[PDB]
Amino acid sequence: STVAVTDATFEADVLKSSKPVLVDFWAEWCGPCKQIAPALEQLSEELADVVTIAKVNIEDSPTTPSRYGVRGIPTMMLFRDGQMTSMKVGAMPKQKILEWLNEAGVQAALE
Repeated sequence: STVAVTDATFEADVLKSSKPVLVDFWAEWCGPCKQIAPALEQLSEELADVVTIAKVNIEDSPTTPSRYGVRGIPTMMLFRDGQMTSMKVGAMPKQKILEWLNEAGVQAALE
């Protein structure tokens, strides 16, 4: 299952994580956000012990999206050792997100 992260818990759940985190920015009023919501509960379990998948609600926790320049939702951002390394805007098939995390993982290993 996915980790629900707030402004108060973001630095402990995400920036101090010992693993890549996929942070998903959403709002209860966005439709695409509800379209990809099942896909990320599947990736949460498929990628357990490899990638944490976090959900941040931009209406309850405004500071974290402000700090990273979110302009639309869904916005998915990958974090690695406290730093934001990549992002994807808009709804996206489950397999495109895997391809993106595979290439994020390859690129991080070669730097």
